[PDB]
Amino acid sequence: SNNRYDVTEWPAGNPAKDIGEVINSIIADIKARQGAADVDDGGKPGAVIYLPPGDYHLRTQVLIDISFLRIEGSGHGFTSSSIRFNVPEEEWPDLHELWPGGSRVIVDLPAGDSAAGAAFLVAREGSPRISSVEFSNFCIDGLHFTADGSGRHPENTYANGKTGIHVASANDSFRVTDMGFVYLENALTIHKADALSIHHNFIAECGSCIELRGWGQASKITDNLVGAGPRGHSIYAENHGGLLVTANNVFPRGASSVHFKGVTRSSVTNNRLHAFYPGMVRLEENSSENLVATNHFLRDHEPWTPFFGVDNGLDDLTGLLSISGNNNSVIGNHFSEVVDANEIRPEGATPVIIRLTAGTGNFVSTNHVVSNVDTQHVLVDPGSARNTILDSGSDTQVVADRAVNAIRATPTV
Amino acid sequence: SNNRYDVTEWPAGNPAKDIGEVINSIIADIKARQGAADVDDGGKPGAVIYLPPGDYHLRTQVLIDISFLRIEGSGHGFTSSSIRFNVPEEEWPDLHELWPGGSRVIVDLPAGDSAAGAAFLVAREGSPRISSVEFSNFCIDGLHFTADGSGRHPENTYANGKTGIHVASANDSFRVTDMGFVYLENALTIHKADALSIHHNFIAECGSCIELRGWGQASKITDNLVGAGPRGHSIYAENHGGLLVTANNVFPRGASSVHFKGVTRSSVTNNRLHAFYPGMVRLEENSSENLVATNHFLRDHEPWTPFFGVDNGLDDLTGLLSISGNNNSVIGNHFSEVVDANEIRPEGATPVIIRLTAGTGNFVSTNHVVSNVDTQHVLVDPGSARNTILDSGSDTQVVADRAVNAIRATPTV
Amino acid sequence: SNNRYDVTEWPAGNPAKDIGEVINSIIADIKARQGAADVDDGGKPGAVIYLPPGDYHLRTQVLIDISFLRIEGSGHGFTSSSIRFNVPEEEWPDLHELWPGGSRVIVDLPAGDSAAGAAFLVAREGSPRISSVEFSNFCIDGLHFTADGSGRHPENTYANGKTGIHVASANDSFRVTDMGFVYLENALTIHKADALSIHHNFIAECGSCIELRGWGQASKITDNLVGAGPRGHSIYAENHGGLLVTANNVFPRGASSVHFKGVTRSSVTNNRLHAFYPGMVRLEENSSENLVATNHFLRDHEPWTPFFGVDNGLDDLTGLLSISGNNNSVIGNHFSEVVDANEIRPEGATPVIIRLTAGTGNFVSTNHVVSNVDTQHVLVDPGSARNTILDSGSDTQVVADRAVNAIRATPTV
Repeated sequence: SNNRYDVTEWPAGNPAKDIGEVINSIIADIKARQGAADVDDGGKPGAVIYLPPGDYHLRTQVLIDISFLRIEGSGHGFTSSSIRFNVPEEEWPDLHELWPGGSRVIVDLPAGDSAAGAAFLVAREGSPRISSVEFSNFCIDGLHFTADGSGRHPENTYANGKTGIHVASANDSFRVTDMGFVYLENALTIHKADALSIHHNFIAECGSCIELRGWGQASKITDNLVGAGPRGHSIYAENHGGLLVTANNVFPRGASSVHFKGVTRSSVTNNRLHAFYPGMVRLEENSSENLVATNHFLRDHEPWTPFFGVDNGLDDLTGLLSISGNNNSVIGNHFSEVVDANEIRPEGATPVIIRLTAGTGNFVSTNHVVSNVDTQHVLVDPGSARNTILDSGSDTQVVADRAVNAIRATPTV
Repeated sequence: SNNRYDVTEWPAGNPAKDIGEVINSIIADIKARQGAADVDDGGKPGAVIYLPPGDYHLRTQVLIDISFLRIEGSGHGFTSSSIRFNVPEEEWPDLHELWPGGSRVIVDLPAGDSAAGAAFLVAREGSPRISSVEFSNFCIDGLHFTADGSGRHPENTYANGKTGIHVASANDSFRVTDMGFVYLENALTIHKADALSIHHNFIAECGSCIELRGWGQASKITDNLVGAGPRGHSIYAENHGGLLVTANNVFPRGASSVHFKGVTRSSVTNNRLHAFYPGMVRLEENSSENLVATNHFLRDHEPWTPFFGVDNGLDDLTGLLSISGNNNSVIGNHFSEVVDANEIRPEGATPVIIRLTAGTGNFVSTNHVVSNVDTQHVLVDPGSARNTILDSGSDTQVVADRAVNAIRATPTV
Repeated sequence: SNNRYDVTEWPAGNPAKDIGEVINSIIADIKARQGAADVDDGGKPGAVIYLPPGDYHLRTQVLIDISFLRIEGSGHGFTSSSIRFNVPEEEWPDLHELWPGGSRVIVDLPAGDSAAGAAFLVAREGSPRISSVEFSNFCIDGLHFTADGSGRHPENTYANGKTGIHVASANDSFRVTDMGFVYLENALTIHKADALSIHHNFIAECGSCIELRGWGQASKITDNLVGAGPRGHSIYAENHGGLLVTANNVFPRGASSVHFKGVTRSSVTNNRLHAFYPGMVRLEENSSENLVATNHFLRDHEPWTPFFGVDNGLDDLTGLLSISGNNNSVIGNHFSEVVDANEIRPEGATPVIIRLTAGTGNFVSTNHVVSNVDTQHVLVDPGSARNTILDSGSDTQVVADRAVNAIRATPTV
């Protein structure tokens, strides 16, 4: 009636047993009360669904097909289930707690069609685009990872077929803020996103964290703490224009930190990025006219012994930043590269920092590499030409055909 | 009594009919209970006014003249009324919804003295400065644009004399966060602002979005999604010092993206800016000692046919970034310029990217322009001198008097 | 029972008299109900404690030793007690208000062991790290500063032995957001912080604002408004790796704006920084491999007469940015330096902007200084060598041994 709901004060269902059913029942009530689209200049204002702190099992997928639905909690509730599951089991009764908390949605769905494994599915076809759905300040917990045939401990596979929030349909002005996501194969997957804001979340110990799929425009991913798994994405986007990725602190152990396919006229600037593997920032498949500026890159070795010898399958010639596209701008970045000579792959290679594999007119200027071994600060493959490379390394450190690229060596000594 | 109010649980008035009267009545109650300024080290702590999701007509301006008032909702509620009003009317009954939603304040005021058309007016004279008023997570909707004599469709004029929030008086530590503003001639106009934060709002389809007027200090405009109209401002400030404009995604179709008059010692950095017209970033009237860094600029052509041939009246010689002032710093920006040779104005002109019209000592370094036609990457008018221009174009691309400016051409080939 | 508490609806104690006792009593209730760590895949989800707007005296320290506790209010409640206490006392009855407001915690504790003076202490030993505690949108007010033997007015000393929030123990995924802190000797002191976010706070008129002590990793300090006192820190961190400090607007009058000791592989970029003293950004004691990029620095003279002739004890040879460490990256910064020749200390010195006191391999490029007098844009002490200094000043403006540093002078005339 006033469009405000509390999942613990809804007469149908029990949010401890199946919060999915409770929230779907609330959505049915909202639709039943908000049937008319144009009464007194309104009629479908949406609603807010509140999750007090608590442990809520979700056994039924929530389907969101209305605009202006806010689902909110009172705690992102993150704790490192990765650490706990790797603590010897005999010690567990002495730990102060074992599980995540906050306003906690435990995803008890089977694997899927990865969409069928999503705790929250936002889907609606026809017009207009579903708009201004808000997810705020709650926890989504996939609980366990499971055996995947790799022979790794089940809890270290980053595999369970669960998604936190999956948006399947064209959307406008969505927000995901202050969330906690933990132990999900995919935290947050949003297709066809316009003017989306993913802001100030904690998205960690998920196989993949943020994936923007299909296409999108004018969106932003800001002020997030992000940590993925070795076969997955930390931040991924495809066929986006005008995307802004800034003020994120991305820590291990994603396959990459930022991965673009067909992303144009976007900006990946002023992020702190830390990886245990090469291929931290990948601009692929005609990723063009992007600004990659004033980021702090750190690549070093996994120190945590349960994941020692786990990697993303990419060798040190890959580059920390790899670009396949035209007319990008790579300006003012810092690269710390820490590798041991005896584990450089392939054997005896000179690791590369910035690699230009294809495209023309890439402008690379004023980048500082600090490395414990010799590196190729910039490697321009013969398939990329007419690039401009300034103050990003000495002549030895910039491997490039001087006949078809403009190179200025950083002054030395 | 506990200083928490809900507009749907206030005995006087009806928030569906006139939420303005309801909120003014609440403000009167707060003042009546909080009369003494110094009882037990306190006495005027303010209050919070909650707007549940719903459609609320405002027929009376809300006057806020107390410090520490928070007005909060549960949904920014944006949908594109611009798209809807341009969809053929016969199809409207098949649309899933027609209007914005969330915690929605429908501004049913007549035009004004633009202040008289504001849904919320913050005004108080005397001392100290009104402080720490907070606007959070609600929607302000001006409902319709109206005929303005231009012969454009009424809904495409961006003209109705309505303002969302107008702050007339000197203020300190104000916040506007998580808001939605739609279909207002002016979304948000704040005069005399100290240490203001305008953060993570969605401010779109308004004639002008953010205007900081009169003067101010130490303020910031961060993480906003902003889109204005062709005669208005996206982000505007005058006589501000120490302003930080960062992490915004500004999309069309403002006259400009960022417009400064007499703004000094401020920073416009790490924004994504997209316009359909020249004059995207304007530093005017002694705008000096500002940093304009690592922004992504895109200028291209309006693709949406209802606005085809609508422009901001400025030609391609204007520049994407135009500077009239001293000692600014323009560093690490990316400029994508997309124009068709046959529509360049004036006929046969070479479009300019960065223009220095007046002032001395401007430092312009390491800027990358990508353009489908030849451009003047930097044009230094004779009225601007003693500038330093580095790695922002070849010699041909930097039009400047070498006798009185320090120029280093980007190395070529 | 639903884990949601309101301090004005708790039967034990009176939050006006001692909110500390009320909140401790709530914490005891949470622990009593949440005793089991593993019941139905949960058991200790934590809770949320709500503070409506009001004036609450705290006479007992709150001890937080549970994970996933959120303490939230409805107003940051800042007003300038500094201005008020310096307004002649006869005029106070004509001021509209005298005190801060919002959801206000008045810290009525004696001085301490500074931890004993903290309104909120977060402490817990053993495993795992206390996690995902959230502080949101309330005000913490230390009420008065006191005589410190300096002979300054008591209210201008920035000394009272009070701390707002003190985190003593190893912590993960903490958040401090939307807070107001005022008139505390230390606003916010967090030891041993992993993946912490201090975001969008107003932390002003405190002796020191933000201190990250002991060690930490992967944390961020973003979008804050910060102003400290002349013997204290605005933003301080020690032994942190992977720290991101961005989008902050730091205004006077801290001893410094950003101070690092033993901080590595971190980023201080895209902040607006204003000081009345030298030594604005200090990288000390092996602060290495940090990016300091696209910041706007302003150093000028204190204009406010109650603090005229108060300073941080550092002379103009200190530098605005001082670096003692290896392999840092200083890129794209703007420095406005405003000093009067007659007050330069020591007499007749040429003030320095960037100083390299020790370490090797620092990369300093494309920095713009604007100064009303001649300055040493970069001073490389003999104890720092093998640095690279590009486009940060003419030859005269870069004081450095050319035999052991790579220098390119900014082109002139």
